[PDB]
Amino acid sequence: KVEDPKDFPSELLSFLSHAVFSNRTLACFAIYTTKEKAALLYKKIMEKYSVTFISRHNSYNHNILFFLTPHRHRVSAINNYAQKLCTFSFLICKGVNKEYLMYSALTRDPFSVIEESLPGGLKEHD
Amino acid sequence: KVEDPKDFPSELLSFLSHAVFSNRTLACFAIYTTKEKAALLYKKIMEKYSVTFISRHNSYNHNILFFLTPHRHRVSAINNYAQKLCTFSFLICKGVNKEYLMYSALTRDPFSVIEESLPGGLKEHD
Amino acid sequence: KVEDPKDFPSELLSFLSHAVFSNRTLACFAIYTTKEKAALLYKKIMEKYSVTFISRHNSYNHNILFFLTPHRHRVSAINNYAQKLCTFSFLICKGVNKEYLMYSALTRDPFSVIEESLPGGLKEHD
Amino acid sequence: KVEDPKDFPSELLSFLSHAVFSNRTLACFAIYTTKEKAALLYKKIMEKYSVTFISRHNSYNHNILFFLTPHRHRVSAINNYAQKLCTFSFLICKGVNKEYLMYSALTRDPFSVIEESLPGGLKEHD
Amino acid sequence: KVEDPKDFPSELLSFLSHAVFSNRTLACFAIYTTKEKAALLYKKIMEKYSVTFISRHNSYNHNILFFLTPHRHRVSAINNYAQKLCTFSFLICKGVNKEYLMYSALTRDPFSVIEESLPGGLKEHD
Amino acid sequence: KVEDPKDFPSELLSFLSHAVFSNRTLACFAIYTTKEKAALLYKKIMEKYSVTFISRHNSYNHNILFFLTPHRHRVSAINNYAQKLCTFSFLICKGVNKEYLMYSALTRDPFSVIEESLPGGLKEHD
Repeated sequence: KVEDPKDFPSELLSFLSHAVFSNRTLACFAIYTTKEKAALLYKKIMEKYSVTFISRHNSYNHNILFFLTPHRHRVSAINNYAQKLCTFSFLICKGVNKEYLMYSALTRDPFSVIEESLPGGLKEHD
Repeated sequence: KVEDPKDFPSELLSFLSHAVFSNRTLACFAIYTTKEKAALLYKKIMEKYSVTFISRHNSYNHNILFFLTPHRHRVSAINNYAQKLCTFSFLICKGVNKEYLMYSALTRDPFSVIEESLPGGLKEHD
Repeated sequence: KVEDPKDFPSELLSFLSHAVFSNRTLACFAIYTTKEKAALLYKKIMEKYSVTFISRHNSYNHNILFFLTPHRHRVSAINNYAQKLCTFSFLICKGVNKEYLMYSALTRDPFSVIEESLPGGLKEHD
Repeated sequence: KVEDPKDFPSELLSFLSHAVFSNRTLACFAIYTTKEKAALLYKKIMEKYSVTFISRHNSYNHNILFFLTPHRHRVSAINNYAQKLCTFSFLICKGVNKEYLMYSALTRDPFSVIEESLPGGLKEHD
Repeated sequence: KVEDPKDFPSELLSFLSHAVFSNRTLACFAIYTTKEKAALLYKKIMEKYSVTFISRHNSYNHNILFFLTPHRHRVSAINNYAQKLCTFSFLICKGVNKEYLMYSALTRDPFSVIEESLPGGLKEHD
Repeated sequence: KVEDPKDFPSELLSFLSHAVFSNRTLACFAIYTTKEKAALLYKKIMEKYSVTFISRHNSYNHNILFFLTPHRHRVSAINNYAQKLCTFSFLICKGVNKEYLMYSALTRDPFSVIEESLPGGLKEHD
């Protein structure tokens, strides 16, 4: 009933690349989508991209997925994969420029960890 | 029952390359075909060419696909791929010289967006 | 039951290179073979050689394939590819020196187009 | 009721790589998890990774799995596989730098072998 | 049960280079080997060396392969390729100095053509 | 259990260059290593260096590889290649100054041929 988000929460924008059409490849990504779709994508992305790390977070009654990949990918490729699997009410997929700061913000108010593939993520490792 | 189109709608022709046999490679393409075939090709092209962006549009009771690719391709290669997958009543595949102007025209009367891989496409990004 | 052709139809010979062992590379080729084998090779050659254009034609109860390639190849390489895929009752593979005149002759009595990857081929484009 | 382990037993730490996010690939791994989950993973990992060798060990009322693989893998890939199959109360997955010393320690107090795919493991072979 | 041949049939020796260790490169070669191995090598050599022409011949209950290549190769390189693919009871690989005379002899008693990539080979072309 | 050899067998030393660090390039080489590693290197070196000739020999419960190359190489380059592929218990790589005498000695007691790329090697050719 509320209009879907058109971007990530304002407080996270500095950490992201907004050049969604770029040919540049990255190894850290974030997805903003619904709670149900993020739960599904957590598992699918983990396997598809053989993630180094993935976490799922509460964000304003929606969810954010955050992940690191062992190989580099274009943001559009990640976006295309999400769309191959599901229809979405909304889906925002962006590269992450500031990996540690993004993950750290996602663990603290107003965000919180739902699940992650390594306890404590980037706060505790590498 | 109406004769199939032999080219893109006249108002879009300026935006396209008409040198369909060229060895030149491009990174933006358009396909004019039936509503049913364009729906199928939307998904197949998205994956095959790992598109930067793809959109599907209403056009005179048919559909136009518009897409950007992260690597360059010959127009004939795109044409060959469409034909590997399906038989068509009609299929017109051309390179796009004016990416932004083509996409913009396809969002406005007499054209309209059916679906796209990023909301607002080239009007909102890059 | 009739002896297989030992060359292309006499009326097409002027358009062809007969130096089948040449190291020279070309970008236009023709194949004379059976109706069944040409139907198969149409699809396989289209993909293998990423053809600029390909057409299949009726010729005296057999078929002729005509194609343009974006890269240059030796005639023997095309011949070897046909033979990797299938056994043939007969197969004649030659380079084409006169691309437009060959295609044009193949569209008119005593020849006719069965299928092609672009409507009207070289009569309508480049 | 006791807090789950947050790492391998202190006496084994020297043998392990702690760079869990590394892109480096290894061919020897260890997993610390519950007795029930290790029993299951023993069989699943054996098949999934076509292990050269696998052993399961008592460790402080939990279990350690130790395995060698014929191909190299990232530690995170092993971690992701465990998590695809099951939910865990705890799961610690690390690469092993000192294969022989790790296996040897796991056979002696305070550790003991429960089962292994070759009797005597690395003490008796290669 | 009969001792394998130690060279090509005596009547063909004049046509061959016997300097098997030479650094000189050639573009015509012959292989003497078993019927089974020659059948296999016919296909593999055709593709590996993108042959201008290849033929397989009956020779004293064995087979001879004869081929022309579009690029030059050392005889030892051809020999090494045969040996990469298969073990042989016997394999003799030599450069051919007299291309036309060798092919011609291989088509006539006591030799005969089994298969070739162009009907009539060097008797009918170039 | 016996200490690995620190050089080639004493009776072969006269045939070899001992200047392993030399910038001089040669076209004949020998490798002393284990039976298992020599079997593997036989195939890999044959292809890597497009050998004119290669042979593998029994030597005091180990193996010697002997090969001629069509291009010249530094001994250290050959040594580096062996080490790129495998770990070795021992590996001695030297240039050969006396090609024919080295090969001849390797065919006679106390040495013997295991396999070679041309029957009789340098005793029968060039």
